[PDB]
Amino acid sequence: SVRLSGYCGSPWRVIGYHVVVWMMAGIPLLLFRWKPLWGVRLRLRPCNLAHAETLVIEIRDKEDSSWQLFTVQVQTEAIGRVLRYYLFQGQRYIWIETQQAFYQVSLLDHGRSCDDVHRSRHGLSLQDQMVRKAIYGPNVISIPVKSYPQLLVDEALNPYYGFQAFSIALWLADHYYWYALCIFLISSISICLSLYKTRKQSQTLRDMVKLSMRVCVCRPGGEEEWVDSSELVPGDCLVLPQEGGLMPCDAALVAGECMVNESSLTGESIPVLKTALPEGLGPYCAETHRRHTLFCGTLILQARAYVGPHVLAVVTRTGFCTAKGGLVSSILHPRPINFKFYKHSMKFVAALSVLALLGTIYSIFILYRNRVPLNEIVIRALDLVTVVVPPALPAAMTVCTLYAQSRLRRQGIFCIHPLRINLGGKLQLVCFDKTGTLTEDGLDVMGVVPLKGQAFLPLVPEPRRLPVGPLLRALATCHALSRLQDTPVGDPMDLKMVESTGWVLEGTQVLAVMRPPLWEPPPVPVSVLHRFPFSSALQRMSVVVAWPGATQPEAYVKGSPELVAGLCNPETVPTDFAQMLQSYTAAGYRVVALASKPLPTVPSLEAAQQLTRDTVEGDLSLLGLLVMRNLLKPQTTPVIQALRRTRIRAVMVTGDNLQTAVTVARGCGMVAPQEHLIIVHATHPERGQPASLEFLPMESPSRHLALSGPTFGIIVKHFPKLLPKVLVQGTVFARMAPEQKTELVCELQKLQYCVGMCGDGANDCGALKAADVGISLSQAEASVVSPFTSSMASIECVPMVIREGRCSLDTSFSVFKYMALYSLTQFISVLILYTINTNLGDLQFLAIDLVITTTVAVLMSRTGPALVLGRVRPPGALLSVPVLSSLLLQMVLVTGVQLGGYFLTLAQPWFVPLNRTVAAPDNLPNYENTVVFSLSSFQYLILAAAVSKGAPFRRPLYTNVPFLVALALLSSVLVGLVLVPGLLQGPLALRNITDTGFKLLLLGLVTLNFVGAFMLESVLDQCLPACLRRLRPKRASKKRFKQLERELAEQPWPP
Ligand SMILES: *[C@@H]1O[C@H](CO)[C@@H](O[C@@H]2O[C@H](CO)[C@@H](O)[C@H](O)[C@H]2NC(C)=O)[C@H](O)[C@H]1NC(C)=O
Ligand code: BEF
Ligand SMILES: [Mg+2]
Repeated sequence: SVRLSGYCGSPWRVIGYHVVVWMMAGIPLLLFRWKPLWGVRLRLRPCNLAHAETLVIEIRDKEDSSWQLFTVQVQTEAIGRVLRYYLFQGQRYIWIETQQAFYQVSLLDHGRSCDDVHRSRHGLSLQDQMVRKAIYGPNVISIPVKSYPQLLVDEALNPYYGFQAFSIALWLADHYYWYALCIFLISSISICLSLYKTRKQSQTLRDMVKLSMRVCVCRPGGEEEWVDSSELVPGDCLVLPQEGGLMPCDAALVAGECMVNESSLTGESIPVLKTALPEGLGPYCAETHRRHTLFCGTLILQARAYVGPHVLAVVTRTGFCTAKGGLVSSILHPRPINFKFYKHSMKFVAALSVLALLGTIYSIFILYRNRVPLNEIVIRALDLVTVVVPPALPAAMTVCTLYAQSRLRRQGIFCIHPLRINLGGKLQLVCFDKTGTLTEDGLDVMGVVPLKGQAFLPLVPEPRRLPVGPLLRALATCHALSRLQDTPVGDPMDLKMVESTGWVLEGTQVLAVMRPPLWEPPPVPVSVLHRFPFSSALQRMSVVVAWPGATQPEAYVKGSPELVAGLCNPETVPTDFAQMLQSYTAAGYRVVALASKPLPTVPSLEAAQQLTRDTVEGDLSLLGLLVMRNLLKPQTTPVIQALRRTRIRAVMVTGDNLQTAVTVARGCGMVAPQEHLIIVHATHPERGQPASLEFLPMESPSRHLALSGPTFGIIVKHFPKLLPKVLVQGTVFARMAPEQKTELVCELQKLQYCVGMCGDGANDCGALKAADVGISLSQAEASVVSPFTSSMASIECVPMVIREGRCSLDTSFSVFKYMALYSLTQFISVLILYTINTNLGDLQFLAIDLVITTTVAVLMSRTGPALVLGRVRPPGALLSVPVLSSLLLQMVLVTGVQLGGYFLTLAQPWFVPLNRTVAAPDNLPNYENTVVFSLSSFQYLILAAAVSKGAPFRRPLYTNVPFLVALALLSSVLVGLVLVPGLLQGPLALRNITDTGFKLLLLGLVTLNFVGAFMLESVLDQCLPACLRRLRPKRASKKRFKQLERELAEQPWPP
């Protein structure tokens, strides 16, 4: 369905439109452009696809008419005859000239036969390499880093900077130099900050998504160790490192076995066994099989070759085509951030432009009736447009976020993109990773069972509360420990077990001498007669152990429960061993087994110690079992309950097993004991029968759902109507692929849920960018992509960023309300003066613009977040009855007092009118200017104090002493100005008033409007929402998640 079109034109015609916009640089274009789509469509000069140096791709969703617009450069390269390559949306769409056909990177994706992959065990020197490299492109992730000119162009293409620049020109023209310099300086430094941040962001990501590992190849001639880095071709075969080898390219393993750490994919420290592709004739690609594939970014811990000379793999995916490349494409090209407040602030500024344009018509007529010069009419009419749309408005709202950023830093949460703190305020749902976020990134021994009798014994809770005997020794001598500088090294679970015991690790074959903690209530510090390894097939290690007791030594063994019991004799094995095994596995806890065979072998003799491995691992007694598991964290259980009390929904998005995810979720408090969990599983589609959504009730001592990654896939692909019902009710998503996690967050925010994500890192990076609020608990990798970063490795950050966000959103509303009110009060005063051939003089505008507004705007933004989180959430709607009625009624009182002041001044018998002939600036002192200025001066001070509500989301206003001190000092200067004959009246060009009565009446009008303003906010706060409930009590939200919740409450989904 993509709309792909070719392009060419006359060079003079392209230069002509370059004269129209490229000379302009676009900044006038958008100043004259609502949106570029109309311009974009045919700005470019069209042709056939071949002629096209740039190809317009307009991708349509047929169902929703989602006609997204793109324009993409044509790559021309010679293999030996030029082939046409198009780098669309990152990925390579390859055009064959002969068939006039666009083809994707899935060139051979179909017909990747299991046997065919097996056949390609050797790759040709040049004749395959060069052509394959040309067709598929190079094996590296090449993110282009944008130049400061290109960045400056697109940042400066924002319309508000263009309005600020126009504003700067009119200020410069009308001699308003001081304030203009402040506006210019604030603008310029914000642009510099923005460009630096955007470059730095790209620079670290480009650095981070790069790997320079010198590697071998399997060309039949060419097998040179470290032959190349990025030169790998998708078809090529490779030899692996024997130990500790990071995988550069996604490749199927042709022969040998491997043990690999899939940290990138599963978020697991444990290894995964990898086996050779099993020989088959069908279209048996490694992708679908998913056991015979080494995915890119993963570490090979151990490589082993037995059936051939060395381990062998064939490449499958390279560069942007690999899954890691999919994640890089996911973090790039990001979905635009859509918020109600942000659009509504722009819409309110649009309404101000209409009101300003209407204002200019009144200004132009009244100035012509006033009979001013032609030049004056253009300057003063445009000046009024700059008053109605306040040019410092963006800078004001930044001050709110700038304070919160600093507060968060002191608590230890580090924040790039300060504006995103506000998004925190509106979070309804927060997603959480399990391993490293909510569950401690490590396995700890829950306990061991003794097996004193033939039947199993009750479990021992604490290994530190040790009983001396064969179990004590079995823990001591069952170890795979290496040597570092007074430090243990090897399998972390085995390393943990040696610490659990309290033992210390320091004959001709004796290694790693084993000692007690040296506390006494017979400690018998033990030695190892022989040691036999943990082979992947074996699933077990047998360690023969000699005590200093003058007794013949016995073999003590550790392994998997199945294998250990299978090798153990059935008389020794318990009857319910399998049932206990089943209980711990199904419960999700790890099951490991300890067993022993007495050895007729002589002490200290190498010959006697040496045996056949299977001879040593022959017929054994079951010594007992060991159980280890993740322990949640200290702070996890508290926070999740507080999130539940707040009614901010909690979702577990993990890469682990479903059964494990359930038990952590139950312990965590994602699902309460009274609450009911339903397992939802759906099979793959068949020609014979459709894919069946099998819903299973899960019994246990707000009914919600549990998914697997495959099941989630089957719901999105084969049940699109039901997916909404699953997303609004699902609480635990298990075995989720790194891409699938981002698609969950994308589909959640499609339903009009605001979405946050908490992440350990490297599996969740895609989501951390994709989510509205992304908090990385790692200092590594995730930090680069994540909007926010924490140092505490805890869910504890989420409460703090919620609280700060709620406060900052409330502060941002108040600062907007004030700046809008400030705009309109100056518009009311300047209109009333303009009719009389007067205007608020220069340095009277400056005082208002700098010392009153910038002080109160930057001191009302200081208020800290409220101590307790509450069920009620801040409003999102800047275009709402509550805000608009507040602005309207406050402005009616503002207008009323100012007009009341004027007509009162006119009435008094000492009153004298002005010249009304010479210009508004030339009449420097006048009673009308003095009374308008004096009354207006206080109203800016008053409004700032009233609009700040404080308590439910922020600290109490009476706590914020500097704002009250600043208000008091500014109140003292303004009351001083009117009451005293002014030393400062000379600078501001005011007229001192003899009549104390009239001065006290003018204070009378001010003190009235203070009480009026402070009351009316309280009246609307306590009445207007209640009065709305009377008008409509059943106003259901357009938010789709709310509608689906209402629907589910009426008709419940499969009960
Ligand atoms: C407003 O100011 C103007 C300018 O000072 C006044 O007009 C001047 O009046 C004096 C007489 O004292 C003449 O010498 C000037 O020639 C006049 N100038 C102009 C430009 O006409 C005007 O009288 C003042 N308005 C009022 C009501 O007194
Ligand atoms: F490592 Be997490 F549980 F996806
Ligand atoms: Mg994890």
